Amino acid sequence: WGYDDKNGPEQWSKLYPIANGNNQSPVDIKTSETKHDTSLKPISVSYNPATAKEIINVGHSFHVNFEDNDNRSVLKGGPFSDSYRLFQFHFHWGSTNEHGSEHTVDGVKYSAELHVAHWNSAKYSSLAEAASKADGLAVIGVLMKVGEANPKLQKVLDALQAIKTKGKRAPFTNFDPSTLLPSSLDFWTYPGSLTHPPLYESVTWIICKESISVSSEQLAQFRSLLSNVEGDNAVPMQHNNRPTQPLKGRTVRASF
Ligand SMILES: [Zn+2]
Repeated sequence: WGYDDKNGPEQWSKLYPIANGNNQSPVDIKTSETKHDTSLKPISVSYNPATAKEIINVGHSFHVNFEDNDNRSVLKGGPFSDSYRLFQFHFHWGSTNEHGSEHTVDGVKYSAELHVAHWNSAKYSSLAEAASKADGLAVIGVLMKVGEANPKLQKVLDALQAIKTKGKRAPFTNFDPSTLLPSSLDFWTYPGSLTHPPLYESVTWIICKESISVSSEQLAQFRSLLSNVEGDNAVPMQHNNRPTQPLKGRTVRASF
């Protein structure tokens, strides 16, 4: 599978039938249809920079992984009763500044999106077990609006030159991803899924109301990563965002 015309999102249903499920992500958040909930508590994140471990080029994107053997880095509050353990963060982008984000707000598309993923360590023993459970994963999504350069993305961007081609990986340590989140943590939440195969409907999404910035040049750095293996003709990672999917009766709740 991929994001190309032949094996792209529109064709994923052939190999992964759940792509046409009733809890698929991303979605378009229509603010006039969101339901306020006083039951929702503020989001609380506490990450230990010592848990940062490695950065990897996976062909269609790049991931920054964290050690998840204990609860040194966790997410709590919001619609959760259990604490979720941080395990990875990555981004999605488009071919030009005009698109790139996965989620949209009132039909508006942004240039990129940051995803910070966690798994339920209170109920499960590992990521593999939790990934298929309805309450197994929690992902924070932050919309990235093109504008001024974001200095907080510096360490991440400077690391790409060491993992330019598919399969390359390198140590990525002493980093706290909470520094990438917006100043305000007001959010929207809804029951969804992984945005790429296997597309499991096991994700409770936390979408931030406030966006963070990114410059046109920083976006160019994401797009310059290569999807081919070392030695082959270079093929830039042009885009990796999935189109929004039908809400199918789900309700998006707002913490504000
Ligand atoms: Zn993602």
